Parts: sequence; structure tokens; C-alpha cells
Amino acid sequence: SGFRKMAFPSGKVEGCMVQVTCGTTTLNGLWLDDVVYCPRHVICTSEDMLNPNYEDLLIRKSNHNFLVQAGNVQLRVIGHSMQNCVLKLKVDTANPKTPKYKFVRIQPGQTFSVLACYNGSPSGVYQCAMRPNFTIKGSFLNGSCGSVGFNIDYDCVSFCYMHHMELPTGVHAGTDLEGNFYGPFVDRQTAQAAGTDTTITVNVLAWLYAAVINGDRWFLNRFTTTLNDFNLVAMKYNYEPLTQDHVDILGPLSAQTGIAVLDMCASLKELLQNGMNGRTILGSALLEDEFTPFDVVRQCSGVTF
Amino acid sequence: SGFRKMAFPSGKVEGCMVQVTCGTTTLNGLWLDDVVYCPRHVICTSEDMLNPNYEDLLIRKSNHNFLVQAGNVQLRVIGHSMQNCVLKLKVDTANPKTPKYKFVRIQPGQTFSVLACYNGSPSGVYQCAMRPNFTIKGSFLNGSCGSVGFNIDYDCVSFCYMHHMELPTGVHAGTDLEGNFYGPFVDRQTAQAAGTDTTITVNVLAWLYAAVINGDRWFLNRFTTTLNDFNLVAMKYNYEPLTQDHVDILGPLSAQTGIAVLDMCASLKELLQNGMNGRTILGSALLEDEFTPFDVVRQCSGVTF
Ligand SMILES: *[C@H](O)[C@H](Cc1cocn1)NC(=O)[C@H](CC(C)C)NC(=O)c1cc2c(OC)cccc2[nH]1
Ligand SMILES: *[C@H](O)[C@H](Cc1cocn1)NC(=O)[C@H](CC(C)C)NC(=O)c1cc2c(OC)cccc2[nH]1
Ligand SMILES: COc1cccc2[nH]c(C(=O)N[C@@H](CC(C)C)C(N)=O)cc12
Ligand code: NA
Repeated sequence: SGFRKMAFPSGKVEGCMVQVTCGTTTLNGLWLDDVVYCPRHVICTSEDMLNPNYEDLLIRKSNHNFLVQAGNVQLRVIGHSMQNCVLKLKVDTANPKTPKYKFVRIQPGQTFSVLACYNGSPSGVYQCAMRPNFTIKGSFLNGSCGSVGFNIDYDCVSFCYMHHMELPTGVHAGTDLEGNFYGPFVDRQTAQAAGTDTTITVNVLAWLYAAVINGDRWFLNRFTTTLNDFNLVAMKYNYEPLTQDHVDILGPLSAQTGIAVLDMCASLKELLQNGMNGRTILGSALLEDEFTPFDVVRQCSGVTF
Repeated sequence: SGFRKMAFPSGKVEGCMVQVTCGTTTLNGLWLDDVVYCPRHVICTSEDMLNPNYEDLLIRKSNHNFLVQAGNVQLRVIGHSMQNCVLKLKVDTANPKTPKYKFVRIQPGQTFSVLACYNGSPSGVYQCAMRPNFTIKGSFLNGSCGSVGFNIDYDCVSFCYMHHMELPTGVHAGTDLEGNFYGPFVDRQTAQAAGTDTTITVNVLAWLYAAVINGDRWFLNRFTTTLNDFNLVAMKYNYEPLTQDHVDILGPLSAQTGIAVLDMCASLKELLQNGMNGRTILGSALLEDEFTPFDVVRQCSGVTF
């Protein structure tokens, strides 16, 4: 029993973190096989920042201009290239701690763990979600760039996020490991803003199922709803639409608990229209949306890696 | 910016987790040098789980009865002894991944990371506070016994908790690594009750300082209170009395933000008496008490390990 915002064990990713320095800029890199991946803005000076021409700046750099340090060991850089907003530094040594890995681009609503790092060393690990507005609500200070987000599937680390920037509202933006930003953001010191965010409905439903699994079920009512009628209410409360695919993804949780998805939707509708009236669910006074259906099954089943 | 419940990187502890089986019972052990530490109830059967004579049971066990598995390798058990509620299995191989470590007994109100494990493998990592009533609010299923809690300081892992039990209320109980329970619990198959809990006032204040550091300032007011007047209010709300030692511990955060502790106390008094009027603090609609002052400083200053 209990239900917590749980991160993945971080050891497999800890063994891949290095420091990358170019000029006066130091940030984190990810060392997998004989390649180190990091944000390309490591090559910028403070002036370059406002309007960098990354292609021109990169032409001016040589392999020796990149100082890559894995703990106390300097790695020798033997090639470099840029892929979208990421630099790839080929080094002459493959990382002996490379886990089985993949690069994936995740969809809004999917969760992952972040290993926040500074100067190539880890500070801590936490779980977060890709928001509908393509930002993440992280904990990152200047210097954290190149920290990564990931999921673990058995023994395979799926890297999905690399950190690049903080937006004015204090939320975070970055890329996949091919260097393509999530959202419309760019890696320059310019005016940018997150769009209005919304609540991840399928995840709220998953967390309500977690509550029922844990015996916290005061909010279950005696009604049902249609997907249409539910979505009309969701729109009014800044919730994402629920699709039939979401309904089917929630099937096993609905069967485990005996509460059909559309019946849970009727209970959620009442929670939105009437509020929680000072009550909590799983210790929370708000409806939580950063657990996916699989996060619930994983945690309530004791899945290991 | 951003403030998250952040666990320590778990790799150093992952390298110490093993599976321990005796009879039909499998749980987790902690392998440090040539000793595996685990809950002693692994030796019991259902016939004696109600009140075991552990001294007699241990005499009747053979080293051969303990199956210890570190990943894909069986470790030969060459001796067994008991210290309070912890069994110590001497093995013929010293763990090459043993970190620098200490065993510590933590105080109520302090925090630690839990690496939840099943069958010697990790499921996830999350932060817990030791409650004033000597329970923790974790996420643990049958099979999680022997999972540990810890802090890291530089390169040194301080182990402080080993999991043994879930109470009827769904909170969790265990021992230090010398096998002494936190609180008035015993390692028997019985329903046990904790004493009444309280809110950790110094931690709530620390988290309000964290909110200010992260720009969430709406709850600040221009008023100050005396320590005595603050305690009269907070005790009605089942908050621990704030002592001058607590005020002193908050000194660094008070100096960083320029807000005296007794000024912040007047903001907390108003939050207690009036609520939040629909607003949130660091994304929460409740006052959070599971961050220590040190936890705030660590996260906001980017301490690494
Ligand atoms: C990289 O270590 C750092 C990550 C960070 C900073 O705070 C939290 N995380 N990223 C930057 O510092 C980043 C570098 C750019 C993309 C070249 N810049 C910003 O995040 C940034 C710039 C900026 C501006 O400039 C006009 C205005 C408001 C916010 C803001 N954030
Ligand atoms: C060990 O893996 C397991 C940990 C656990 C279980 O649920 C969450 N975590 N610990 C136990 O199962 C523990 C074994 C004892 C120490 C021998 N028993 C309990 O936690 C327990 C027993 C019990 C009873 O027994 C009648 C009634 C109500 C609650 C309850 N909890
Ligand atoms: C009638 O129950 C079902 C029907 C169809 C598919 C189902 N899947 C699960 C399923 O995964 N439960 C989890 C356990 C759960 C607490 C998270 C597990 N067994 O690990 C149940 C189920
Ligand atoms: Na005040």
C-alpha cells in the first residue's frame, strides 16, 4: 500500500554522465558507446547567445576545443558533428558502463525520470511528465543543461529528454536525443513563452484507479456518462479530451477495480463540477495528472528493472 | 527554478541489493563487504509468525538454508548471526561495489531516499520523512522487506532504514541497520497501531522558504508574530511546537531570502487560520512538511554527489 511519485532507479544513467567544456561554458553530456551527446549551445559565448549562427560557430571549433571529462579522466575527442540542437562528440573510448539503450521521442502526457546533474555529477532524481504545452515542470538551475530524462523498460534505458532552457514561467524546455525540441522553442536567448497548459485527463483517471486500488474510493458515484458528455465538461475545466484509445488503454485498470472507464469518468465529472470540498485523494488535495496508466500498474504490481 | 521532491541518485545502493530466500520466504538484502543484512523474519514460517523465538529458530537453521543471489550469481553463506531484528549472513565474497558507508539512526522529522526493491531488484526511488510517530508514508508491497532508506553526503552512503512492516492504516515501519525498530513496533504478523502523528513545523517553514526562492510569494504578509503567539496557534492545528533551535536551523534560509523566521511564522499562521483561498504553493494545495531545511538548500544550490 501507499502510492508515491516514484522515479526510476538512476544507476544505469549515472554511469553515462560526463562534463563537457568549450571555452568558458561547462555543461553535462551523455556518454554512450564512443559518442558524447550534449546541447550545442556549449559552443556559444555570452554574446553568441542572443542570435547564434550555430553552423558558423561550429566550423570555427576543432576537436581539441572540446574538453570532455568522465570523473577524473579526460576523454580524447576525435570527431564532432551537430544534429539539430545536439552536438555529437566522437571520443576514442567507448563507455564501459553503457546500458542497453534507445532514443525515443515521447508524446504529451508521458512520464519519465530526470537525473539532474551539474558539472557531470548527479544532484538527484525525480519523476515528471511532458505537459500538453510541451514543457516540463522540473527542478533545474543554470548549469543543468545536458541532464537527461529517461524511462527503463526491463534492462533497456529509453532516453527521451535532454535539458536546454528555462522559460519565463519557471518551466523547462528541451529536446529529444536527436536534438529536436519538444514544442516551438529555440536554443537562443530570445523572447519565448509557454502556451497555456491543460490537465492530462487519461492520467487523472489512472490515478483515480490507483486510489481505488488503495481503498480510497469516496468519490465513486452511481452514474455513468458518454465520452461526448464527459469531454464537454472536460473542456470547461482545461482538461485534455479523452479518446477511445485512452478508454481502451485504461481497460485493465477498469477490470482490476470493477469500475468501467465511463463510470470513472462520471465520478471525475462530479469532482470537476462540485470540487473536492476539502477532501483528499491519496493524500492530495488536487487531482494528480503525472501518473500514466502504466505507471500505476508498475507501482501497484512491484515491477522491477 | 522549480522545486520537486527529489531523491538521491540510487546507483551506489543499487550495487548492494541482493535477494535472500529462506524456506518459502524471499525478500531483499543489503550486501556490504562480506555481509548481507536483511530482516530476521525471513527465517520464520507461518506456524511461528505470531510470536517467534528467533534465538531458537536461528540455532536450528543451517547456512545452506539461505539462498543469496546477487543478480545471476549465488553467494555462498558461511555464517549467520542476529543483531536485534536484523540477520547478518556472512558470505565468502566481498561485494566489489561496496560504497563508502555508515549506519545511522535518524531523528523524527529528517528525510531519506527509499530504494523500493522486490526479489533483490529495484522498482523505484522516492523521498520519505521519518514521521514524529516513527512511521513512514511509503509505497511498499509484500516482498519489499529489506529495502533500505539512505542519505548521501559527498561519496558516503548513510543507511538509516530497513523495511519490515505495513500497518493497517497503510503506513510503514522498520528498523535502523542495527536492527532496532523506529517506534513501538515488533517484527510479528500482527496488526499494530502507531501513536498520534503531528506536523513537522520547521519543515513547513523550510518549504515556504523554498517557495519564496522559487518566486511563489503570494502568501507573504507584512506582519510578524512572537514565538509564543505562533505556537499558541500552531498547536491548535496539531503542529509541533517551534523551538529556538528550529529558528536557528532556519537561519541560513532566512538570511538568503531576507525574511526573518518570525515574519514567515506570521505568514504560516494566516495560512493555517484562513486556508489558501483556492491558490497553491509550489503546486500543492496542502502545506508540505517532508522537506528539511537542508533538503531545500541542497536542491536550490545544486549540490552533487
Ligand atoms: C543550461 O545549463 C541552462 C539550463 C537552465 C537555466 O535555468 C534552468 N535551467 N540553460 C540556459 O541558461 C539557456 C541557454 C540558451 C538556450 C542558449 N537560457 C535560458 O534558459 C533562458 C534565457 C532566457 C531569457 O533570455 C531572453 C529570458 C527569460 C528566460 C530565459 N531563460
Ligand atoms: C515484508 O516483505 C513485508 C513488507 C510489506 C508488506 O506490505 C507492505 N510492505 N512485511 C510483512 O508482510 C510483515 C511481516 C512480519 C514482519 C512478519 N507483516 C506485515 O506488515 C503485516 C502483518 C499484518 C497483520 O497480521 C495479522 C494484520 C494487519 C496488517 C499487517 N501487516
Ligand atoms: C480482472 O483483472 C484484470 C483483467 C484484465 C487485465 C488485467 N490486468 C491486470 C493487472 O495487470 N493487475 C496488476 C495488479 C494491479 C493492482 C495493478 C497485476 N496483475 O500485476 C488485472 C487485470
Ligand atoms: Na509575515
